[PDB]
Amino acid sequence: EEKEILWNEAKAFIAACYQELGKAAEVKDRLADIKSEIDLTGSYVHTKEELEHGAKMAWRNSNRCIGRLFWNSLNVIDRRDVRTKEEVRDALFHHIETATNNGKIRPTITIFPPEEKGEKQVEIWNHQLIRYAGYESDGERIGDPASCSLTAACEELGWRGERTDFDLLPLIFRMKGDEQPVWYELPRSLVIEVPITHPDIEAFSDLELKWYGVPIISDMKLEVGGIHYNAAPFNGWYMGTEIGARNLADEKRYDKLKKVASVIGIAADYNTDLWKDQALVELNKAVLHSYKKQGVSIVDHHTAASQFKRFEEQAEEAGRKLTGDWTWLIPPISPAATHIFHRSYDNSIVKPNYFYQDKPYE
Amino acid sequence: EEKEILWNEAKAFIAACYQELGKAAEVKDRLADIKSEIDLTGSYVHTKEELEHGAKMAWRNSNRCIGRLFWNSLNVIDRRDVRTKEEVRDALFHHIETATNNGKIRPTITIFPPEEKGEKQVEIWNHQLIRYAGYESDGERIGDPASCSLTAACEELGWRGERTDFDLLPLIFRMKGDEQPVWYELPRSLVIEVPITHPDIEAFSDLELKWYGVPIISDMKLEVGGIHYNAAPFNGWYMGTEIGARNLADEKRYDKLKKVASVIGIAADYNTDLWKDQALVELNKAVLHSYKKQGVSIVDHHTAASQFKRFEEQAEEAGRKLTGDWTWLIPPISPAATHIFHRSYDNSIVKPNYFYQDKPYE
Ligand code: HEM
Ligand code: HEM
Ligand SMILES: Cc1cc(N)nc(CCc2cc(C#N)cc(NCCc3ccccn3)c2)c1
Ligand SMILES: Cc1cc(N)nc(CCc2cc(C#N)cc(NCCc3ccccn3)c2)c1
Repeated sequence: EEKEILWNEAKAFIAACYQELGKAAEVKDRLADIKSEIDLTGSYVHTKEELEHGAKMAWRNSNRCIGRLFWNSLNVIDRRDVRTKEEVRDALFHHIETATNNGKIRPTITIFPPEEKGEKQVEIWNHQLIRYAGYESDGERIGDPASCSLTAACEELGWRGERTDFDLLPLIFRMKGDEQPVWYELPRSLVIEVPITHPDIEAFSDLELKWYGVPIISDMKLEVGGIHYNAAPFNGWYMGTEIGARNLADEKRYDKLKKVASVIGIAADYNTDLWKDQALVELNKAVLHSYKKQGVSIVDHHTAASQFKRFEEQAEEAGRKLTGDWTWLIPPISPAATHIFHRSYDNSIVKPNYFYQDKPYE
Repeated sequence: EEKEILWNEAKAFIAACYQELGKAAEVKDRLADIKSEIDLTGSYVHTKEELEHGAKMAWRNSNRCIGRLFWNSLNVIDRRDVRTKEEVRDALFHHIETATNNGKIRPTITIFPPEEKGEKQVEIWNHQLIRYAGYESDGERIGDPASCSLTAACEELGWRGERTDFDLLPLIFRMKGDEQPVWYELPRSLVIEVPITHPDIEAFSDLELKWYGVPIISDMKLEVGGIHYNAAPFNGWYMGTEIGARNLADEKRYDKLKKVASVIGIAADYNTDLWKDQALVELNKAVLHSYKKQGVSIVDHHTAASQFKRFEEQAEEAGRKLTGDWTWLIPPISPAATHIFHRSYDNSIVKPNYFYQDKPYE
C-alpha cells in the first residue's frame, strides 16, 4: 500500500511538474525509471529540478500564505547529501546566513534527506531556526511563552538560557540512530535582530523591544511526489503584522499592548477608547519603520495583500486553480482594508505542500 | 413532500421549543393538533409563545452574530394580523419607534404573516428599514453605493431622493396581490441619526459624517418550525466597527479613510505608514464616542467579543452546541485582540434561523 501511495503521488507530481517545466515528453521515461526504482528500493530520488520545482510548488500551494506571489523565486538548497550532525548544523548556519543576506532577505529552503520508511534521517526540534526562549517559573514569565516547552526540553539537554526576554534558542535536532537531539548555540553574528523604535515617538525605545530579522519555519514537512522531507526549513521575510500584531501584541506571547499604550501616552482603561487598536497601529508602525531603518526586508500587510492579488491574477492567467485559507490570509489588523477580506477562497489541499508534523518534544 | 418537510420541521421545533420552555409534557398534544392542522390546511399557526421563542432561538442560532448573548431578551412583536399596507407601514413605523426607544435601543423583531404556499403576504424591499440612498450617474457617486439598485427601483416608483449623501430611503414593500410595491417616506422624527465627531480632534466634524442609530435588517427570512416568515424585520444596536470599519470606511461604501487621514493630520501616501489602519482607529473611536455622546446604544468590538465569550460559556453550561461563522464573528479591526480569533467555530446551520432570500428588485 505505502508503495502504491508513493507511486500515485509520484505519477501526479511528475506529470504536473514536467508539464510546468515544459518537459512533458520526458514524463513517460522518468515515470518508468521511478516505477522501477520504487519496485527495487521502496522509494525514489528526486532530480534537482524536480526537487527545486517541488519546493516552489509547495509554497505556491500553501493556502495560508499571503506571500506566494514570489513562489517561483524560492532559493532551494539541496542538502540531501548530509549524513552528520556537523553537516546539518553547518547547513542550518548557512541557511540563516544566505537567507538573511545582510538584511536583504532571500526566501530560501534547505532540504535535508527525506524520511525513508517513515524513519526520519534528521529531526529538527526548533519551530523556527531563530526564536526566543520562554520561561515560566512560579508566576514569573520571561521571554516568549510560545517557546516554553521547547525551552524546557533544551534545558533538559544541558543548555541554559540567560533568562532575558530575548534568549536565542539553540538549534536542536536529532539524527537517525541517536536517542537524544544535539543542540548548538546560534552564532550571534549570523542572527540579525531589529530594535523596535517608533518614527515619531521617542519614548517607544523605553520598551526595549526587538525581534529577529528572519522567520525560518523549521518544523514542517515538505511533501513532494510522495516523498516526505520532514526536515526542510524555509524562510521568507516578515509581514509586519506577524511581529506587531501577534508576536509582540498577543496576550499569550509578549503581550506588550498596555506598555505600548503607556509610552504612546494613551489610557488603557476603556474598551470604547480602542486603546488596544490604537496601540496595535503604533506598534505595527514601529515594527515596519524599525525593519526599514535597519535595512531588513519586511512587507506591510497592505502591500502584501496587493502582491497576493497579483498572485491570484497570475494563477488565473496560468489557468491554475487558486487555493487559500481566508482565515490566515486576512491580516490580523485592518483585514477589511484588504481585498482578501471581501472574497472567498477554496481551502482545498493541493500537493506538493508543507504540512504540520508531530513535535518530538512535549 | 412540502407538507412532510413542514411536518418534520414542526416536530423538531416544537419538541426543542417546549423542552426549553419546560412544556415537555405538552409536546404530544400540540404535535397532534399541528398534524391535523397541516393535514387540513397545508400549514399550521404558531402560538404566541412558540413564535416568540422561535425568533429568539433563531437569533441564538445565527452563526454570524456576535451579539447573541442577549438572545433571550429579544422583544418579539407579533404582527401576523396585518392585512393592509397601512397596517404594515404603521407596524414598521412602530418597530422603528419602539426599537429606537429614545436611543436606548431594544433588540426587536416585528413578525408579519408568513408565506402560505411559498406565496408572500408581505414582501419588504428594504435591506434595512433605515438606510441611505445611493446614486451613480456619469462618474458622480452620491450616498451609499450599496443602496444604488434599491434607490433606482424606488425612483422607478415615483420617489425622488434629494441626492445628499444621506437621503433616507423610503419604506418599500409589496402586498400579496399587488403588482407594484408601495413606498412611504420615513418620518424624520422616528429616525435617530448621530453626527460623527471625534473626542480629541475638532476638525473631524469637517467631514460632516453621520449615521443612523439603529440597524434594522428587513430583508431576511425567519424560519421557525417549517414556517417561513419572509417578512420579519429585526434590529439590535450597532457594534461600532460596522459603522467605522465598513459603512464609512469601505471603498465600495462611503470610502472616507483618505478624508479621515487628512483631518487627523497624517499623510495618506505610504502603505508602510499604516495610515489606513490609523484612520480606521480614529474613525472608529469617533463613532463610539459620537453614539455614546448622543445617548444612542452602541457596543465596541472588544466588549461585544467579551459578551460573546459569555454566550459561549452560557451555551456550554446549558449543554447547547455552539455554532458560529468565524469569518463574520471576528471584528474587521484588531480581530486578533479578541478571543474569537484564537478559536474555531462549527458553522453548522441550526433551525430556527434567519436566512437570505432573493431580492424582488435588481
Ligand atoms: C516571502 C515572504 C513571505 C511572507 C511575507 C509570507 C507571509 C506569510 C504569512 C503572514 C503567513 C501566516 C498568515 C497568518 O499569520 O495568519 C504565512 C504562512 C505560511 N507561509 Fe508564508 N510568507 C513568505 C514566504 C514563505 C515561504 C518562502 C514559504 C515556503 C517555501 C512560505 C510558506 C508558508 C506556509 C506553509 C505558511 C503556513 C504555515 C502554517 O500553516 O502554520 N511562506 N506566510
Ligand atoms: C443586540 C445587538 C446586536 C449586535 C451588536 C449584533 C452584532 C452583529 C454583527 C456585528 C453582525 C455582523 C458581523 C460582521 O459584520 O461581520 C451581526 C450579524 C447578524 N446578526 Fe446580529 N447583532 C445584534 C442583534 C441581533 C439581533 C436582534 C438579531 C436577530 C434577531 C441578529 C441577527 C444577526 C444575523 C442574522 C446576522 C447575520 C446577517 C447576515 O448573514 O447577513 N442580531 N450581528
Ligand atoms: C515562511 C514564513 C514567512 C513569514 N513571514 N511568515 C510565516 C508564518 C509562520 C506562521 C506559523 C504558524 C504556526 N504554527 C502560525 C502563524 N500565524 C498564526 C496565524 C493565525 C492564527 C490564528 C488564526 C488565524 N491565523 C504563522 C512563515
Ligand atoms: C441586527 C443586526 C444588528 C447589528 N448590529 N448588525 C447586523 C449586521 C447586518 C449585516 C448584514 C449583512 C448583509 N447582507 C452584512 C454584514 N456585514 C458584512 C460582514 C462581512 C463581510 C465580508 C466578510 C466578513 N464579514 C452585516 C445586524
